[PDB]
Amino acid sequence: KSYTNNKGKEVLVLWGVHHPPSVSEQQSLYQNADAYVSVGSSKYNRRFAPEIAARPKVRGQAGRMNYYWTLLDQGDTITFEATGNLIAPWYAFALNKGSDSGIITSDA
Amino acid sequence: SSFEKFEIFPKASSWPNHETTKGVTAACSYSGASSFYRNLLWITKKGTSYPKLSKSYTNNKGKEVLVLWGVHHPPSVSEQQSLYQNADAYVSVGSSKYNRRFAPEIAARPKVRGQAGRMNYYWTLLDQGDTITFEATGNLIAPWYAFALNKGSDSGIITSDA
Repeated sequence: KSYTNNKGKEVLVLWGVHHPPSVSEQQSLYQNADAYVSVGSSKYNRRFAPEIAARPKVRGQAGRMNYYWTLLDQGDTITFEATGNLIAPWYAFALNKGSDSGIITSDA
Repeated sequence: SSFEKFEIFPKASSWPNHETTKGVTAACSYSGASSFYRNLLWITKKGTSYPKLSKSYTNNKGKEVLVLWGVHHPPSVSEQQSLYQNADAYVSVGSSKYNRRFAPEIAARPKVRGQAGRMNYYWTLLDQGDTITFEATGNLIAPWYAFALNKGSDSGIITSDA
């Protein structure tokens, strides 16, 4: 699935890649023991493969998930192409400018 | 400031299926003979059979633990076949905040210290509580000692000849 922008502003796109802990779980969730996802644009290009391994539980889950983000430009497109693990984006953000901001940790 | 060296996986009991000894090379030669590192442990096979291994560890020392390991990869496919019986291999290390799968690579490259293979070394700080799991099918250089670390800042390294 692809997408082009036309907003005239940069678009901030997020996605994720799941990978289960057991081969039976991979078989159960996606029917395909081999898998990959692949993301392409003009200046971004990566192919991801899942990995299946045993690891201790956190929040009662043994799987893991990785999160990624990319700034598009005006004009240029983006293409997702996947066969086993895509956590597809469902909303995104169009960004303005105006500098000199930040993050504050305070309790006032 | 200071640490305490202890033994995570003892050589006698923790590896009952594989071959603990015969993991020795001539590039680490001590007193004329051949030897190997004193904190790591090469692992080979006990009778041309390499079962899949998985071993875990939790800490309880209340301090952070500094764990080292290594991944060997030979230069030739025959050497991979000879040392581990499995043309395909991987190791995998997991914890709460560390997660990586490694694959060996086999290629030709010039000799250094009369060896054509290579070996990569890795390290991780555990926390108090949290566990760690090694899981391997072809190339693990398992840890054999580790370190429990104290605090007390403002130290460093000096190169001097005084």
